[PDB]
Amino acid sequence: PKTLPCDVTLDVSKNHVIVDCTDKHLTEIPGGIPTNTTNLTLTINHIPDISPASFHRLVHLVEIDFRCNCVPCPRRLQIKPRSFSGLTYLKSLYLDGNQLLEIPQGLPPSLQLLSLEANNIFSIRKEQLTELANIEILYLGQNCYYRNPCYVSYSIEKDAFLNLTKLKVLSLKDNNVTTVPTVLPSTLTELYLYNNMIAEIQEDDFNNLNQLQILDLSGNCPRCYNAPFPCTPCKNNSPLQIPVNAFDALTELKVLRLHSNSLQHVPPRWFKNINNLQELDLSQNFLAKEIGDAKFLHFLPNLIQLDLSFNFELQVYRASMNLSQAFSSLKSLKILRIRGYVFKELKSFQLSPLHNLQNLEVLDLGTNFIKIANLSMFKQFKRLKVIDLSVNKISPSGDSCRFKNKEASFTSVQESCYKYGQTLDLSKNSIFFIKSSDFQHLSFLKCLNLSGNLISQTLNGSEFQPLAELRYLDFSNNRLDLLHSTAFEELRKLEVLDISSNSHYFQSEGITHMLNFTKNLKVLQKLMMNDNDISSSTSRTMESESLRTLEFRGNHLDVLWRDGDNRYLQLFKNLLKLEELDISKNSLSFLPSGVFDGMPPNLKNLSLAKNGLKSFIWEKLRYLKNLETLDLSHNQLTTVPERLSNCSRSLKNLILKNNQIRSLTKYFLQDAFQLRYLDLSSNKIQMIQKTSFPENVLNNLKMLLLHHNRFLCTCDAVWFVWWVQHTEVTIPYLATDVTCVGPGAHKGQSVISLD
Amino acid sequence: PKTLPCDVTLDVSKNHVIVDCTDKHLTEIPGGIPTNTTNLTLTINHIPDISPASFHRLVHLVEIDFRCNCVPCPRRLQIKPRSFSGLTYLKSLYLDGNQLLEIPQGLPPSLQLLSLEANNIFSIRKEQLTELANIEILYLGQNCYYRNPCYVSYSIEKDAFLNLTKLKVLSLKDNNVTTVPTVLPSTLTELYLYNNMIAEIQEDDFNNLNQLQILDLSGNCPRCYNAPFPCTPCKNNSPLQIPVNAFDALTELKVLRLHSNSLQHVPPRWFKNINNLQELDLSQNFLAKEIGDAKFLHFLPNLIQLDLSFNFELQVYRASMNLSQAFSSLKSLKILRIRGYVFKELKSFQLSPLHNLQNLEVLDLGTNFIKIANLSMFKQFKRLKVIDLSVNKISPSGDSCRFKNKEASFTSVQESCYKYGQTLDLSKNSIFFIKSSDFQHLSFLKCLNLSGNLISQTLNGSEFQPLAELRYLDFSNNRLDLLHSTAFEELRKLEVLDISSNSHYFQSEGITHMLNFTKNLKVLQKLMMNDNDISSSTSRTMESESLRTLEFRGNHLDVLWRDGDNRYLQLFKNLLKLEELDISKNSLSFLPSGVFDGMPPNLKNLSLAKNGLKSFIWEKLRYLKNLETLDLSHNQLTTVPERLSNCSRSLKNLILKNNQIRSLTKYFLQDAFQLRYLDLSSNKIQMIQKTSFPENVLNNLKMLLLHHNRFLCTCDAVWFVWWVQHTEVTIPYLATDVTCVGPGAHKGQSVISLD
Ligand SMILES: *[C@@H]1O[C@H](CO)[C@@H](O[C@@H]2O[C@H](CO)[C@@H](O[C@@H]3O[C@H](CO)[C@@H](O)[C@H](O)[C@@H]3O)[C@H](O)[C@H]2NC(C)=O)[C@H](O)[C@H]1NC(C)=O
Ligand SMILES: *[C@@H]1O[C@H](CO)[C@@H](O[C@@H]2O[C@H](CO)[C@@H](O[C@@H]3O[C@H](CO)[C@@H](O)[C@H](O)[C@@H]3O)[C@H](O)[C@H]2NC(C)=O)[C@H](O)[C@H]1NC(C)=O
Ligand SMILES: *[C@@H]1O[C@H](CO)[C@@H](O[C@@H]2O[C@H](CO)[C@@H](O)[C@H](O)[C@H]2NC(C)=O)[C@H](O)[C@H]1NC(C)=O
Ligand SMILES: *[C@@H]1O[C@H](CO)[C@@H](O[C@@H]2O[C@H](CO)[C@@H](O)[C@H](O)[C@H]2NC(C)=O)[C@H](O)[C@H]1NC(C)=O
Ligand SMILES: *[C@@H]1O[C@H](CO)[C@@H](O[C@@H]2O[C@H](CO)[C@@H](O)[C@H](O)[C@H]2NC(C)=O)[C@H](O)[C@H]1NC(C)=O
Ligand SMILES: *[C@@H]1O[C@H](CO)[C@@H](O[C@@H]2O[C@H](CO)[C@@H](O)[C@H](O)[C@H]2NC(C)=O)[C@H](O)[C@H]1NC(C)=O
Ligand SMILES: *[C@@H]1O[C@H](CO)[C@@H](O[C@@H]2O[C@H](CO)[C@@H](O)[C@H](O)[C@H]2NC(C)=O)[C@H](O)[C@H]1NC(C)=O
Ligand SMILES: *[C@@H]1O[C@H](CO)[C@@H](O[C@@H]2O[C@H](CO)[C@@H](O)[C@H](O)[C@H]2NC(C)=O)[C@H](O)[C@H]1NC(C)=O
Ligand SMILES: *[C@@H]1O[C@H](CO)[C@@H](O[C@@H]2O[C@H](CO)[C@@H](O)[C@H](O)[C@H]2NC(C)=O)[C@H](O)[C@H]1NC(C)=O
Ligand SMILES: *[C@@H]1O[C@H](CO)[C@@H](O[C@@H]2O[C@H](CO)[C@@H](O)[C@H](O)[C@H]2NC(C)=O)[C@H](O)[C@H]1NC(C)=O
Ligand SMILES: *[C@@H]1O[C@H](CO)[C@@H](O)[C@H](O)[C@H]1NC(C)=O
Ligand SMILES: *[C@@H]1O[C@H](CO)[C@@H](O)[C@H](O)[C@H]1NC(C)=O
Ligand SMILES: *[C@@H]1O[C@H](CO)[C@@H](O)[C@H](O)[C@H]1NC(C)=O
Ligand SMILES: *[C@@H]1O[C@H](CO)[C@@H](O)[C@H](O)[C@H]1NC(C)=O
Ligand SMILES: *[C@@H]1O[C@H](CO)[C@@H](O)[C@H](O)[C@H]1NC(C)=O
Ligand SMILES: *[C@@H]1O[C@H](CO)[C@@H](O)[C@H](O)[C@H]1NC(C)=O
Repeated sequence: PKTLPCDVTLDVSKNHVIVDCTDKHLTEIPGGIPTNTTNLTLTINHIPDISPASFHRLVHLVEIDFRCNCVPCPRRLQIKPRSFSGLTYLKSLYLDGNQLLEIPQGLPPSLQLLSLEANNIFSIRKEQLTELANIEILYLGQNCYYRNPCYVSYSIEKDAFLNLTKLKVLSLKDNNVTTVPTVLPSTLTELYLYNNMIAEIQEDDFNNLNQLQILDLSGNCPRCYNAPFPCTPCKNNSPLQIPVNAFDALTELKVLRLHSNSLQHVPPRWFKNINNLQELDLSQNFLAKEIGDAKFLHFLPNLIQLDLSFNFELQVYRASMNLSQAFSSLKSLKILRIRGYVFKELKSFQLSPLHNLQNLEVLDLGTNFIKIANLSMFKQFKRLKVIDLSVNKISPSGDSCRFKNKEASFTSVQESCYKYGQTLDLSKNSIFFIKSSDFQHLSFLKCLNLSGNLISQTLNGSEFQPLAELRYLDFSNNRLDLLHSTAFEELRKLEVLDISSNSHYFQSEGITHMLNFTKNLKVLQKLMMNDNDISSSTSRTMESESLRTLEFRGNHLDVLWRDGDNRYLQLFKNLLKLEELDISKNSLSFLPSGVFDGMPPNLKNLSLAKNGLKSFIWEKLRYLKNLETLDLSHNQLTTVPERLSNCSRSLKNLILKNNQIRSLTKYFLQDAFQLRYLDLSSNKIQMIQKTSFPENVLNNLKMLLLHHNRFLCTCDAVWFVWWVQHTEVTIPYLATDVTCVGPGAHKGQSVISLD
Repeated sequence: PKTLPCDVTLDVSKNHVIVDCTDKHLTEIPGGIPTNTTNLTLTINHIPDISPASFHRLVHLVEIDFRCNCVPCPRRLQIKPRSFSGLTYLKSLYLDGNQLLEIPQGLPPSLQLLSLEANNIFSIRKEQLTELANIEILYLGQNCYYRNPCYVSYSIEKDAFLNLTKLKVLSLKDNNVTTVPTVLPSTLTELYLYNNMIAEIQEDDFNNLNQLQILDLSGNCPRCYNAPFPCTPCKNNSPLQIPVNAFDALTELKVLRLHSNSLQHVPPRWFKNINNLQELDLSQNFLAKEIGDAKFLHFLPNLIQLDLSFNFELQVYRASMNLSQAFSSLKSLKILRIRGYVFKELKSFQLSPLHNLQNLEVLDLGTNFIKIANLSMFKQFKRLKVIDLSVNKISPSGDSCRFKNKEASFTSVQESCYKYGQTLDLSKNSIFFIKSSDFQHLSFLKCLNLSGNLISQTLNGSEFQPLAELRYLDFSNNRLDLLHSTAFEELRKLEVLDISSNSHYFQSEGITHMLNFTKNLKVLQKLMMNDNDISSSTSRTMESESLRTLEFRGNHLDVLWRDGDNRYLQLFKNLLKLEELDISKNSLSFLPSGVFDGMPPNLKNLSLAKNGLKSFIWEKLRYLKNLETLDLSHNQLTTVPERLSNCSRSLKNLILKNNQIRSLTKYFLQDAFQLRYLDLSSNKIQMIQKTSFPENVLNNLKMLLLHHNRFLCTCDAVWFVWWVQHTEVTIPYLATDVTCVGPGAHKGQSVISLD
């Protein structure tokens, strides 16, 4: 490229060239676009319209994106006739967020994907779809709904999609559709008619559909109780009328969604023919009485995922969960969700149908306000991977502008504690104190989350006695009193400990704070105690023979390292195996001398972000012989080191983002062959001399940032002007963020576009 | 006064003159102090020492305050000999926070009160107390404790206080006292030995005390479990050893405090002789098993207040509250607190001993984590005034620098809902939905608090059916969906409604927001719906024939009153009886024309604080014929009205605090005889002309503020300089906050001290 402000990606193996112009505020398409490009990104900008001459010389383009070019902004985008006939190699085209009134014409016959979401097209005719006979995926959803109203019901002519023999995916979500557009082509695989106003389903609606795999019917007669979004309930709260002989022709169906349908009964005739169903969704319905029967579960032997979340009755508080005995027929069931089934007490015998599920891995029972729940009843679920004990009140026992995948399945929140094995997420529960008898018969638990429980306890090394094999423990948003150094001593196999958000007891001054409790932890690897506001510590030093990562952000290290107080200088000296430090946001105005001498010898990741370092010394960096990722972002530094080579011999990831540096030394990067990453963006730098930025050092630099700063473009930086437009150093936002302060008419000028 | 920077209060009936110099940063005592003053305030300042010449000419002084003159600051205050012998009329003297090492000598014999708190006096001798033979109240507490350590145990010589026949009140709190200073004088009435290190009590400790009324013994062997403050538990967790024949000589005792004593048993012999006890404190103890017996309650027939808060056992979760049958003997009991008695289920039969308490008014049961509690069991407690249903997890049924009083009793939080009658404070409970059957047999409830319950419900006028006589309802920190206008229709006798902190449902756009639900409320008086962030409303106008006070702060009124949208202009027009408006913090950049025309005709209290009004019109104020308390504080106004008389004919409390006004009009206060209150502090005003501030209008002004601004003291304001030092207008901080910007050496000069 010559002056292209967009990133260019080259794939020789795939023979694809990617140009990304996302968030560039380009009024018009820039010139000099290579003809060998394949994917073109033309997202949110100030483009007035589309001209045929825009792609006149581009014949190898295979993907054009026009997502959200005008979010309801000037008038709607107008497309000239024959503006796409010259792209014979076009295969995919996106036109979302263009406020189009009708489907554009003149599309090439080689097109396979077409997106028209967030538009004003409420009429479908076969004349406009005749040219799309070779299309495969069609996206016409979000055309008329609460966010983008049109006051016109969706109208589709008869057999509009019948001629589309190559159609495979069709989406009509949030389009105010009342009647299914019969007749859909027999080659359809995925159907997305959810979030519509369909009230009845005909027996011949899916008569010719035999290769369908995904069917969505959400939003039809939805449950509007406690709905945070606008919705229109059906008359008399009638459920979605679906005939018994509806899913008869479907044989390859795998995913069926019926979320938010206000269903009351599920006849077994629906699943008589679909014997290959994998994922079934029935959330936000009135199937509370159907769960007690669950007669339809006998016809789903290959079901993988079953969803029955939020099926609670109005003004009804069940005494206990009513699980039908038919749940044992789900041999292949893996993930089960019974959320929103609010009940008082959970007993062991209520989970008997799930005892024989060998393939069951995840059992979701959160948001149920369970009061009494014996934790010893989970000893039979050793094969279970994730057990949900969420925000419910279980107490201890007494005495679309972005994205490109469009229609995609929901991705479960992959917590960091799931990869360690069995997980008992007891977060945000009503537990206020921990007993060893409560966690009995739970030696197989490899994870335990207790965030938000607000437990006020002074552990001395006996609470988690049965948790012999526990490796990950979370105690965030609690009140832990570190009055004894024997805490977590019985956790012999513990690896990661989280005691963050425990500022309540740590804010008080004068009480004992045993910070050397990590000595007993022989195999501890990571310790997260950030956001604790620790201001005092009884223990002089912290000892750990295996700790590698330590987080100490959002604390008070200024009082610990106050002038004249050298007691806590070598706080991290005994951490021989420590490699990563995260001491940030500690309000450290300055670093007293001697802290670097007390730093761990094996330190490799040091961060000091948002610390407000008024003056940071650099000659003391020679003590750290293994520092490689020193971070000083969002700081108040004002002087760069005279020679970085003499300071550190292994630093390669120095970052000074959001700093205030006006000038650099004449030998800042002299003989610094070990540097790999350099960041100086968001600064007040004025100029860079040749003797400070040698070409030999810059040749091996992987990434350098000099954007969003106050660089002046005058005659004294001719060397820099020549270098920025003749080097191979990857400088992001080279022609989008970094501008010229002056002088005069040179305001906002591009450095790479200066001659 | 002439140049005194302290407020002067004159009481002809009491013949007392009060001078208050609190927070003045006076290095030395200012001159010109009148000799007729009686009370002198000399609080936190930069006074180096005390000289005898300070009170040489002052002989009528009866009260001298020296509280916190140096908070541990320069060296400790030194008092010259014979510095107080000249004050023959002195009766009270305070010397707290002076870091004194020994008790000052030379005090006049007429002294009656002496305070020496927050000092370093750890030795008590009769030689220093010989001159204090006529003292009545002595305050020597807080001399050695965790905040002000001294590393020396308190030492008191034998019979040190015996010669103090006139002593009545003695305090030794937080003084590291190990042994009670025997022998205390027989005329002592109040004894404060709490928060000490006393481990044993002798049988002759209170042998000669017969007129004692208040006895405090807290902090002796305290319960250090979950203690947010430093504390030293006794050896082997031994309780405070008190003999059975200890309180034998006490006959006039009325208040006895034993909070935080780790007591296990309460023998009845302690209360055998004290038959006139009124208030008893036993909180933070181990009397959980003693509550089940309560044998000592049979000897307290005149007890008024009983405290047993936070007596829970370690690692013990009781199934139910165990109340002894001896509680019926407390005939005169009025306030009872059983907090910190955590148990699972509360039943009606557990409160049987309290059924016969005719004088019982307040029953405290909060912070108990009660799970099951039938609300219908409170129908027998009709005579009860306040019932506590606090942060516990009750769920719906299923199917010292400041202050001068020193030693004072704890003042209960007088909520605004207590004065309305019976109160059921159900705040921060585990209730998530409201049923009419739950509140059955509760027609006598005149108050109901539900703050923090986080209830997500769409009320339609049938939830609070039994609450026919309810007058005050609180629904703060909840999730109320105003989808119907029939909400709170059944509350015929409701007067005040609080629906604040319900921003969850109000933040969503497109859903119905029926703001006209107040029409059904016939006798509604006050409505608080602030901090709701209301941006849209389905109802065009709000109707209420009896509403007088409305709070609408922390909302989004800019979108409602957006330019070109006149639908919500007359939102408050139908509120005929409305008199107070609190529309503040609404991010209103400007006020569109016509809003004042739609204002209620009977509006009298309009507030627009922290609204950021870029330009506020003044000619539209003629519509409001009853405006009297218009507030524009913390705004961004820049132009004062040309003539306030022509704008409003009844405005008398105009406030423009924290504004940005550089100059005033030449006729700002012309013919404004109706003005009473004017505020222009924290502004950028430069000068005031004579024609803008006539003397006739200023004569009737009750209070005027012109402090903390940028007034310049040059030759162009000679009239203002003459007026400020020759007028009777009450201008607070006239010589403390308002200074002179310049010119040159006139920086920081006092306006009243300029000649
Ligand atoms: C133990 O359970 C708690 C409570 O569920 C987990 O904390 C939650 O973690 C998730 C995932 O990181 C957080 O979601 C994220 O939060 C922020 C915005 O709030 C942002 O990074 C993402 O958009 C995402 O929504 C969630 O906020 C957080 N909840 C709280 C109350 O902090 C915790 O991660 C669990 N611990 C383990 C070890 O699994
Ligand atoms: C219903 O119960 C709730 C919860 O107890 C009451 O709210 C609480 O009201 C008290 C008294 O005004 C607040 O204390 C005050 O708060 C601030 C500092 O937070 C300050 O003004 C004072 O220093 C004092 O501490 C308390 O914060 C507040 N709690 C919450 C969570 O908002 C409410 O007043 C009760 N309603 C009625 C009608 O009685
Ligand atoms: C560039 O566009 C092409 C299509 O023109 C994209 O290729 C598609 O890749 C997805 C997965 O990402 C496949 O499911 C499709 O079948 C592919 N389509 C074709 C026609 O082969 C390609 O991924 C795009 N590249 C980037 C970087 O976005
Ligand atoms: C979905 O289509 C229906 C078709 O009836 C729309 O309902 C009409 O809305 C207009 C505009 O408010 C009214 O004038 C008509 O009276 C309505 N018709 C009926 C039969 O009620 C509805 O508004 C559309 N929804 C959206 C979100 O656009
Ligand atoms: C759990 O649900 C099942 C299924 O609805 C309930 O069984 C029904 O109970 C009702 C009420 O007694 C009877 O009229 C039906 O005949 C029962 N159906 C069957 C198929 O037996 C069952 O009672 C529920 N259990 C609980 C504890 O509520
Ligand atoms: C952590 O450090 C503390 C001191 O900060 C250690 O506590 C000391 O323990 C020794 C040995 O029993 C006693 O003689 C001292 O009196 C203790 N000091 C204090 C201040 O209590 C504690 O043992 C250390 N913990 C570990 C696991 O090494
Ligand atoms: C001024 O000081 C006098 C004492 O010199 C205060 O009078 C005391 O008032 C309290 C109640 O406030 C009584 O309990 C005392 O008995 C009074 N003492 C005497 C000696 O009469 C008076 O209140 C002070 N005035 C102010 C405004 O603080
Ligand atoms: C209260 O007085 C006791 C008297 O023993 C103090 O305890 C001594 O404290 C010093 C200073 O730390 C130690 O050198 C002594 O050894 C302690 N003596 C004993 C017998 O333990 C205690 O510190 C005082 N408390 C306060 C808050 O000042
Ligand atoms: C409530 O407390 C009382 C008083 O402690 C308990 O009565 C005692 O119970 C124990 C245990 O059975 C007996 O050994 C004692 O003899 C009982 N004392 C008396 C005076 O009768 C009572 O059991 C407790 N109630 C509950 C339900 O725990
Ligand atoms: C509050 O105002 C709403 C409209 O904002 C009123 O609802 C209307 O009620 C009438 C009479 O039943 C209906 O014909 C309208 O269709 C309703 N309008 C809407 C938008 O729903 C409501 O009745 C008013 N409430 C009171 C108590 O006066
Ligand atoms: C929980 O179950 C275990 C195992 O059967 C049993 O020993 C224990 O008593 C139960 N706990 C409760 C509170 O019922
Ligand atoms: C830890 O505390 C528990 C509960 O008080 C106690 O039983 C146990 O003996 C303590 N352990 C040690 C080693 O002090
Ligand atoms: C240091 O931390 C950074 C955080 O971005 C990470 O990328 C890098 O790999 C870490 N280095 C080492 C040596 O662990
Ligand atoms: C509460 O008490 C009332 C009055 O005796 C009774 O009718 C009701 O059933 C009780 N509720 C529960 C949940 O036991
Ligand atoms: C209010 O809602 C309740 C609960 O759904 C219902 O029983 C009642 O009929 C409703 N009342 C009115 C007047 O619509
Ligand atoms: C207006 O409100 C203020 C708030 O300080 C109050 O002092 C004043 O009495 C109120 N005026 C009327 C007429 O109610």
